[PDB]
Amino acid sequence: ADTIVAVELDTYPNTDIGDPSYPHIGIDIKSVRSKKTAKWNMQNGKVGTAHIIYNSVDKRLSAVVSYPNADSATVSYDVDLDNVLPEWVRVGLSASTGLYKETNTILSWSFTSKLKSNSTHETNALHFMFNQFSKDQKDLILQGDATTGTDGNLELTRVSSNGSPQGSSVGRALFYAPVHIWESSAVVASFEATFTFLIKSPDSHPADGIAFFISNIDSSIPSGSTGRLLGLFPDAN
Amino acid sequence: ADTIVAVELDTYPNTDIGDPSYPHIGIDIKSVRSKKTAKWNMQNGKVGTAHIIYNSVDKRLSAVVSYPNADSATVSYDVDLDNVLPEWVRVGLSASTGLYKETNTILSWSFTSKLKSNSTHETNALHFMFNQFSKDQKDLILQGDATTGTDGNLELTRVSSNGSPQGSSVGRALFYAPVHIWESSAVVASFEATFTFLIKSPDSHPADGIAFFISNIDSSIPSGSTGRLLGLFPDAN
Amino acid sequence: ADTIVAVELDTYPNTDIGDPSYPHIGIDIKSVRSKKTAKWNMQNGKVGTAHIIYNSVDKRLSAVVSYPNADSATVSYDVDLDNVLPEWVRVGLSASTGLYKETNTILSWSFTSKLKSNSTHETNALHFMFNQFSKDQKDLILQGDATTGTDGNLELTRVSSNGSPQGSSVGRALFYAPVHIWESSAVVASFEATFTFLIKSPDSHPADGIAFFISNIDSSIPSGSTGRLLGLFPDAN
Amino acid sequence: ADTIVAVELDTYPNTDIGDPSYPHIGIDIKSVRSKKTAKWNMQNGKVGTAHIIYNSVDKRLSAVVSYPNADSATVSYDVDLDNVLPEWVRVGLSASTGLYKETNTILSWSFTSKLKSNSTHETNALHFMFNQFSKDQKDLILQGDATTGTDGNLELTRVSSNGSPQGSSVGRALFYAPVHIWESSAVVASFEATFTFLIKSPDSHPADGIAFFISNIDSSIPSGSTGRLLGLFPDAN
Ligand SMILES: [Ca+2]
Ligand SMILES: [Ca+2]
Ligand SMILES: [Ca+2]
Ligand SMILES: [Ca+2]
Ligand SMILES: [Mn+2]
Ligand SMILES: [Mn+2]
Ligand SMILES: [Mn+2]
Ligand SMILES: [Mn+2]
Repeated sequence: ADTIVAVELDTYPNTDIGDPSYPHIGIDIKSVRSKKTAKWNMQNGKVGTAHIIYNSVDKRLSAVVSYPNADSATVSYDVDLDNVLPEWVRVGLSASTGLYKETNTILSWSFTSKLKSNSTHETNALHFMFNQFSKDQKDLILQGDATTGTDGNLELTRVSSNGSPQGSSVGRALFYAPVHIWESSAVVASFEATFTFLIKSPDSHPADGIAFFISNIDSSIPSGSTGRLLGLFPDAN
Repeated sequence: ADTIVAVELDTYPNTDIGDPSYPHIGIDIKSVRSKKTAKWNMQNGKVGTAHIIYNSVDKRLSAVVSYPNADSATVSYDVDLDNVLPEWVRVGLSASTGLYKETNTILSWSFTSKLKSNSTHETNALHFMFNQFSKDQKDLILQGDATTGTDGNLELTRVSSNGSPQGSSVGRALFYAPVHIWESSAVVASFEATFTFLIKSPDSHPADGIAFFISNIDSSIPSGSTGRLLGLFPDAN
Repeated sequence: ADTIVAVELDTYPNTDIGDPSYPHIGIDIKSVRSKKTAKWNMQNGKVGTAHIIYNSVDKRLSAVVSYPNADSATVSYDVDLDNVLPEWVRVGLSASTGLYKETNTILSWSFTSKLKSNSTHETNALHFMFNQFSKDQKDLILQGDATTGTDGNLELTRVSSNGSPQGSSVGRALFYAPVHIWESSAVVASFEATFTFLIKSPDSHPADGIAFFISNIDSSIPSGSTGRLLGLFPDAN
Repeated sequence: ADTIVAVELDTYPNTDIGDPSYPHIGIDIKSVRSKKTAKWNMQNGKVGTAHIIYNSVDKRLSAVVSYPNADSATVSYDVDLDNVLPEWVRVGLSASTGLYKETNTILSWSFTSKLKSNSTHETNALHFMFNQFSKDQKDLILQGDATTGTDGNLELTRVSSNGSPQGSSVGRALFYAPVHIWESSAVVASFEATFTFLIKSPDSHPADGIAFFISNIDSSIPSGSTGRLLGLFPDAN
């Protein structure tokens, strides 16, 4: 039902469904089986940063993930989003845990989209930036186990009182306002997203990951999408 | 019921309710009877621009209106918005006509709000800019007679096929996402709004005006607020 | 001597040096002989808009040129600017006339460059926007025949009192501050430029064109670069 | 000679020249004897943040300084900068030490100035943001003992190898490009500056302070302005 385009930070290798045998970043177009992936040297307990960029002229979705003092990981995929997504969409973050677990903490999130028309100086834009989340964040649609306010952070999946991450959890956060990514008179459409995250697990095998995604405006968590499905897909096809 | 703070571009002098005897700009705090006004040399048929600014440190709401090749008009009022408005609000534009009429056309509208916390680099922001409006503008809540899409403009009040403005009309447009204007750890909160408009009337006496306003999130047009009430107030108290 | 990367809006076809036989837009890397070009339906006397974009992840320089009510023209070229340009550069606009002529008027110009480091939230940026130019524009380095202030515009090449464009003219405008386009710890570097122009000629054959360019910081107009050389190259190799 | 407007973070009370008997923030208009001050609970060794704002409509220069987990300090002063400063100015940071000392480390610095003209959509802007400084920062004019690059920070005054601050030191950093703060057709001019700093001293009595300042473009450090004069004034009048 839902149309999903996402950049996944996959912490657990499910080789039975196409994941490489190591943590990786990937670009998912309507399927959890990434169209392209790159090895990611994930660091348990460290704050990392992900940057996602795209523009309608080049038609290439690219993402870069890094941690301080370390080399980055990058992945790119040629795709025309006009042919995949509706004209109006919502953007958000999703995460899940299953048998294995980890905290999926978001410390900041910014997004900027621009539509440049052929009229002189005619440019439409939307920009939001969160460097702190409140208990009652009215401009976010929280789904599943996601909550905001703990230490000013956004916890996508369940975490107990003692800070311990729970398994079989799924949660998403979408920006309240729909986003216009295509318009008939637009000559250039582009967006850039950045978010900082903290994945921590008491185990040697963290799971399952975090994903930045773009979807139809009325998207909701598919049934049974905990674990390897990242709260984004109904199955592994 | 609704809590309204607005900057009015009042084209018709209703001296019976406190308006000066000439077109004027004014600052309205919960009442159509402006707390402060300034003479405005309105130009029928010309595109004008209004700028509104405010910050929590100075606690002064100021507005400047101008037309190309002409001197500007300015008005300021000392007011602490924390004591007038809720923590979360919606921002919008409103206009009305009555026995007398005019077109209340909006050609562009931008808004920027910022909340700077005491945490290092911790800043929250929201910014939107419309230089063109579509027939289906999903990020705007249109109320009353307001419509978008005609020539790429936002028509706040009714205009016939031949471009002729109708009387007894009222319409408003609010940005979809609520806006956070106060937070317990914020050291500075501020906003700036800019919109360009075209007020045109076939008559020597245009009415009634356009207003930029901030209100509780669930604000709706009060009954009988056409004409002198600008689609904002239930009465003239 | 100078290192030049430029996007040319070439109004005169010099087929003897590789130009296609029609006005065109092209990407020039250290040579006036464009690495790639696209047909451009230039409109004499109309205000057009050019958009240029690039990022270090995709390594693709793309440009889009359009006029109101018309289809756009686009050109892209895969090039790693890190391998062509120095770490610090200046950005500017250049234009020329020769035997044939045209006005090379710039009405607005904006530029944004960003360097995102691997440190958390660590981002460096520079942004400038001119929608009007003054007689004494201290933040611009004017070279050759370029002047600012006439009607608030930037005239890159000589125009007489009666508004008539002169031949054999060359002029450039560079932003005063050097721009940092590469840094050892940067994970993503990108820039976007936009400018609106008005090319008008009394003749059926306008020449020679306008170009947005990036160069070493101490770049100056090469001798004899009027005409087909666009004020950028010392010869046609 | 120089014309100086500055916001001082004064760490040492020189009661003989008008300082209150405690660390304080103040607004200086052409004299080190602040026109207005406010008590500042300075924290040795902690990273603080200063915000400075001003607009031509309200004509009020305000500043807010804070540290994480602490209440802020604010100071405001009504002053028309058009009557004090030239049309073109440079903005910068200055610091000094004398008999007593402290490190005057700047970790980030951002600035935004806007000039809104009466022409439709006509707005000029300049914005820069440094979250990291390089050894060779070509867009900064360093004066005196100021250096960049150590740990990616800007050290305004001398610090030895072991990180120990030196006395009798003075240094300033100005942004390379001049800034336009007034224009004949501007209806609103405004600026906002933010910088984070780390003042650390091995002594119970740190000195002398840091100041954000605006000056004529060719401003240089006055002779003998170490110590209480903050590298800004030639004497204490
Ligand atoms: Ca997986
Ligand atoms: Ca009235
Ligand atoms: Ca040519
Ligand atoms: Ca002192
Ligand atoms: Mn995967
Ligand atoms: Mn009134
Ligand atoms: Mn050519
Ligand atoms: Mn003092």
